[PDB]
Amino acid sequence: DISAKDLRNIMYDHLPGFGTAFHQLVQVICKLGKDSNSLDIIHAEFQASLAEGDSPQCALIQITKRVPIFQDAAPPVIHIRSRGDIPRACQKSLRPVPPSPKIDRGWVCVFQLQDGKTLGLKI
Amino acid sequence: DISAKDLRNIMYDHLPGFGTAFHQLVQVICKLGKDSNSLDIIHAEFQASLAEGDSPQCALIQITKRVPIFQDAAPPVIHIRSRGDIPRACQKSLRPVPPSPKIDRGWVCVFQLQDGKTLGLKI
Amino acid sequence: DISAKDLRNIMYDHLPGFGTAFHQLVQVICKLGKDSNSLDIIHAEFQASLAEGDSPQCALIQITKRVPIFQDAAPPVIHIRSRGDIPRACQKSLRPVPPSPKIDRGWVCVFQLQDGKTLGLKI
Amino acid sequence: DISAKDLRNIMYDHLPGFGTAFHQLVQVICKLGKDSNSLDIIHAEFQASLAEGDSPQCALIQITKRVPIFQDAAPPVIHIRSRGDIPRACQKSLRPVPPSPKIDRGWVCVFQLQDGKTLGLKI
RNA sequence: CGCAUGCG
RNA sequence: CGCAUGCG
Ligand SMILES: [Cl-]
Ligand SMILES: [Cl-]
Ligand SMILES: [Cl-]
Ligand SMILES: [Cl-]
Ligand SMILES: [Mg+2]
Ligand code: NA
Ligand code: NA
Ligand code: NA
Ligand code: NA
Ligand code: NA
Ligand code: NA
Ligand code: NA
Ligand code: NA
Repeated sequence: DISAKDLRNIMYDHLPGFGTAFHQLVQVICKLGKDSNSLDIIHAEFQASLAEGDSPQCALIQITKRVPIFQDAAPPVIHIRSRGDIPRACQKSLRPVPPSPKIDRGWVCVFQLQDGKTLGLKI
Repeated sequence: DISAKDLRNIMYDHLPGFGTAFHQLVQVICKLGKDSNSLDIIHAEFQASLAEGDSPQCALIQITKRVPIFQDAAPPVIHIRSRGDIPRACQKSLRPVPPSPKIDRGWVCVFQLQDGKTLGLKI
Repeated sequence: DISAKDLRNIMYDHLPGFGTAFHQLVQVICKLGKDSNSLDIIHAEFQASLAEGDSPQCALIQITKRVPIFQDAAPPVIHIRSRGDIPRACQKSLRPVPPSPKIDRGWVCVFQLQDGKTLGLKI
Repeated sequence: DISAKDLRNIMYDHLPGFGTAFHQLVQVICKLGKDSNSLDIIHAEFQASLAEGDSPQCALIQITKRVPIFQDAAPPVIHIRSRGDIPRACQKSLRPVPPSPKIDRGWVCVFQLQDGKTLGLKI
């Protein structure tokens, strides 16, 4: 068994840079994983992908496609006070949110400002 | 149900320029699509990607990543007489081939000259 | 011996466009070069890079990599009133600041608004 | 102590992709290193850089600026049959050689084709 | 500004 | 085509 915090840190230590869309995806993956008791399945898939020589980024995409909790799942809403609260290497990946975004199509999360404005983070 | 020619024309209508590396990708997509009877699935993915705000170029890339026939597929080899047979706008995207290229990693096709020399087309 | 104004004019005469990130880099280079009495050394590096085939943009970058005053240097903070004060052609190169930015890693300057919000200019 | 083969492989293992300008720089560094008996210092410098959190690419550039054999050193000439013999991710880094290329200014090597054409590899 | 790698 | 990272 692995905790959410421990798994996030393992995943973060494989990712280039900081505050990228993949860093946000790690947080999303680990929260949904925790809530669905999928953390060990997720961890196993991550390790196996690395073992096969896949990039960490590739491994995270594959998790959203292969682990059941993410299949046909909507991105979580993340409430923020301002655009400045969005991770610092994600700003160019924001788009208006479509009617039915799916995590397995690259919609990581939906940021929601205090006036209710939303911005979708897309890989 | 959609013709390969018709789907090609739809795709081309969305693309900037003429004879670009993405026009070459359209042709590869339509050939492999026709052969696998996947043209309707391909047309659906193209439209779904455009609908969620993807550029036409990105929508084509999404097809290679999401439609089963392109999964792990090696690029076709296209035999040519000279480098002049390659559309001029594709020339900036030409590069030597790797050991085991995959369409879903950006390798559209491999051009091969009479003397066996090759030039890969990478988006 | 060369003045900061003369060097800036030489550099500008090489650059395309108006109000680009590279124009701001010139201003940063000439200021820190004036302060450190490095203008002749900067000038020599600029000319030496051009002579070996670097673009003017690349030659300005080579100065930040090669001239001692720019080594690990933190970028200057420029106080502004609105994001509209930042030249239009620079807008594409703006992003949030990292923990400890350095000129020789591409951080030209940091624009700061009255309320303390910041925008880093990254080449 | 370390051998030239063991050092190359250590360095290669840290580099992204294959056949890049940095892969060629590894071969150059270990060749001139071996010939000048600088392998242990080169290894020491590479490890310290990585320990500081520098990228392997950064570490290799620092070697060319810090290790005496590379200071003001001419790039080696590599005799090849045709452009196809150049490493597969170096083609876009080739340019005409200036009068006096230096490794510490990023001139990794000069390829000499059988037809007489010279092409310098520039980082 | 450009190259390389990763990802879509 | 775009984004991210690294390098010049
Ligand atoms: Cl906003
Ligand atoms: Cl449709
Ligand atoms: Cl403003
Ligand atoms: Cl290693
Ligand atoms: Mg983050
Ligand atoms: Na990181
Ligand atoms: Na067109
Ligand atoms: Na091959
Ligand atoms: Na590698
Ligand atoms: Na280059
Ligand atoms: Na990278
Ligand atoms: Na790329
Ligand atoms: Na970059």
